[PDB]
Amino acid sequence: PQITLWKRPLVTIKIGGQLKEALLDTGADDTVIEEMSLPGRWKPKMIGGIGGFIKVRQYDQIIIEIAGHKAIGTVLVGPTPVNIIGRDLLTQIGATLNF
Amino acid sequence: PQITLWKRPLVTIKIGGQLKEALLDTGADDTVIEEMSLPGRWKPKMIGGIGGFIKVRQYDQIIIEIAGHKAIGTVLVGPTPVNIIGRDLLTQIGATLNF
Ligand SMILES: CCCC[C@@H](CN[C@@H](CCCC)C(=O)N[C@@H](CCC(N)=O)C(=O)N[C@@H](CCCNC(N)=[NH2+])C(N)=O)NC(=O)[C@@H](NC(=O)[C@@H](NC(C)=O)[C@@H](C)O)[C@@H](C)CC
Repeated sequence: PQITLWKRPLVTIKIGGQLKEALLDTGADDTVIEEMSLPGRWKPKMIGGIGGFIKVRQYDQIIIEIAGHKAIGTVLVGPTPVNIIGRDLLTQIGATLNF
Repeated sequence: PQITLWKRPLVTIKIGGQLKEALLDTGADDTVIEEMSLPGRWKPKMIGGIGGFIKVRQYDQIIIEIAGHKAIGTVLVGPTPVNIIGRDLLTQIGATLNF
């Protein structure tokens, strides 16, 4: 699809068998999701944003559907204001920015 | 142009007669620029994201040159760690997400 930006580019994602809304974010290196239960072990990761840094839990090889496209990769879980799909997963679904 | 997301989508803009590197951020509602002087009246605003909030100065009807295009709108100025081009200006140059 082609998504204009007059509104926030929010899509439905499926992770852990649950449907959630997430923001397609070209300004994010990684994918960060709100607090939830994911399988396996996690490693620490520090990420930064507009207000500063926060600690998140890094889970690798997590299966996640983004707007109907399946992706398998790293998902960071933590106190993020909104679920964001970063470049790591946007590249897996073949997303490009055009103008 | 079609911009792949293997690396951060950075662009050079010209604002206030100054050339600046900026990040095309679909996850950003507004355009936020590092401290600089802009003409006219402004109003304080608090913007948030990963790490919390920062207080910025809001200037309206500011012209920015981006990728040959000369767009106009609201620009927020403050202690942002990265110059961010948000949806407010990305819409004006007709930027869309495609996959
Ligand atoms: C979570 C909130 C929604 C997404 C977020 C993404 N912003 C980018 C901006 C670029 C950095 C300042 C970001 O935080 N990217 C992070 C996301 C986390 C991540 N790990 O991917 C990132 O790439 N961080 C890198 C570091 C980038 C450093 N870059 C650099 N030094 N040049 C990282 N690996 O930690 N948008 C925002 O922060 C914007 N906020 C908004 O759009 C609105 N706020 C909300 C909560 O919707 C508005 C009402 O304030 C800001 C710019 C104001 C308009």
